[PDB]
Amino acid sequence: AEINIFSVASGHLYERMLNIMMASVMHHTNHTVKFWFIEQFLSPSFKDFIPHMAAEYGFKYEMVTYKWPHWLRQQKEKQREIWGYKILFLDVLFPLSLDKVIFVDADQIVRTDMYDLVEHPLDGAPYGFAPMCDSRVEMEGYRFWKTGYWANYLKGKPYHISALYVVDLQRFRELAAGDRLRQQYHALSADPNSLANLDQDLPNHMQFTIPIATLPQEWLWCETWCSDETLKDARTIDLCNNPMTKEPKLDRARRQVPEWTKYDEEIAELARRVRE
Ligand SMILES: O=c1ccn([C@@H]2O[C@H](COP(=O)(O)OP(=O)(O)O[C@H]3O[C@H](CO)[C@@H](O)[C@H](O)[C@H]3O)[C@@H](O)[C@H]2O)c(=O)[nH]1
Ligand SMILES: *[C@@H]1O[C@H](CO)[C@@H](O)[C@H](O)[C@H]1NC(C)=O
Ligand SMILES: [Ca+2]
Repeated sequence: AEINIFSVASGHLYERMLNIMMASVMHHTNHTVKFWFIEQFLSPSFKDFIPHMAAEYGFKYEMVTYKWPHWLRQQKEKQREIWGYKILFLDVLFPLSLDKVIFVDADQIVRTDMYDLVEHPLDGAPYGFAPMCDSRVEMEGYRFWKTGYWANYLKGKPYHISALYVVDLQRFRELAAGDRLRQQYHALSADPNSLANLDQDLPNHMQFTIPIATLPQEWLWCETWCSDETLKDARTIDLCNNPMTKEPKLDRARRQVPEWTKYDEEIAELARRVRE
């Protein structure tokens, strides 16, 4: 397909949002789309419904089942294992014939033609991530990356959010990025205090040697970090956790994104159509 997106979802709530993410992508593009799923975390009901979504929204899809290598340090916490699947196996999850894939979070709402990210220049980087917003000034106390360890490590480089990222698989394979990320993760994870945010900390840690193309800030907006004024420019939205309010996930979705209920109700209408 012209646009290839992968995502990971574990739980009924994240599968419900994953269907919404997919409908939002297809409402904003006429280019061909293929969705790739990390199979082992999904429910039987989701896997049964995905051909119905595919036929209604007009996309292709594929399930990838990749076993965690025995040598590689395992993660006992399911959340951390799922983070490992986002970042450690980018060279082995997809076929050698696929040249590019984008990770889009299951809780995202897309408001752009995702082919614009496929066409974005990476200047030789094997992947691109958006930076964490600095625009919501009242949240500065929670930007852990602006002081301590990260401020000294980064030397003014951005601390990137891992909700969305484009992977040029040809370049990623040319650089042996997959083998190098697995080895650094294995060494660093011997310390259980390292890589607190595994999927996010690992590429940010490796960005002096596995380059990151810093994407336009508009590629990823999250209310927690980003101003209300920049929402209108946002290409995609992440429903990231707000450590100050601790607002529930579905409340954030309905309150922030006016079209969320429309996609949710449309997918539920498709489900009642297939059921009868
Ligand atoms: O498929 C999923 C994803 C998350 N959770 C749980 O939901 C809670 C909160 O996680 P989540 O909704 O993923 O937090 P976000 O704030 O959305 O996550 C942000 O920060 C994470 C790194 O900390 C990145 O992986 C995400 O892409 C980014 O959106 C945790 O208990 C997770 O285990 C699930 O049950 N299933
Ligand atoms: C898809 O094609 C139709 C053709 O009339 C056009 O109106 C619509 O804007 C196109 N959408 C995108 C995202 O290109
Ligand atoms: Ca998220």
